[PDB]
Amino acid sequence: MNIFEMLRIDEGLRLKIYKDTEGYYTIGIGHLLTKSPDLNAAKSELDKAIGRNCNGVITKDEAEKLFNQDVDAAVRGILRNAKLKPVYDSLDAVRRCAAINQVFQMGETGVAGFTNSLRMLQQKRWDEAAVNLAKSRWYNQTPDRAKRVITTFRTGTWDAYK
Ligand SMILES: CC(=O)OCc1ccccc1
Repeated sequence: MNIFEMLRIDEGLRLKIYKDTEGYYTIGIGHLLTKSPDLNAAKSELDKAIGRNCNGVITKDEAEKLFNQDVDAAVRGILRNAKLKPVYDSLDAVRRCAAINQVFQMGETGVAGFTNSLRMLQQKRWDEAAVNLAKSRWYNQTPDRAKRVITTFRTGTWDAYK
């Protein structure tokens, strides 16, 4: 188990434009296209991302290419974020995957909301951090995925992904 296998489980793989858990046009392995309700706007974003006229459909290879880019960008974003970097660097390799997973799903706009969770993680107060992480819109809207990610943060094992 590694970050790619973990996110592949959590995000799935679909080769046609679909709506994510929030109702947003998405493709591949959780590649968000746009928050616009206009399918044509999503199709434009897709064509730009792939570099050809896709008409809303991609190949598995193309999905995996976007996924490589998205994971890379998620990790690098963490390192470029003054709040996230020290916490990330304090973590072991398995808990780092939980961090990448959460950033991949949520982006960085809500980082400040997780200030207390982040502190508890840096302090290695794992059970306390897990309790705090669940007190969130994130947990309530995607509880089974959040439970897996939280178990990963709590234990530093892959038990939730088997
Ligand atoms: C806001 C958040 O919890 O993103 C995940 C994370 C967790 C620990 C270190 C870096 C990023």
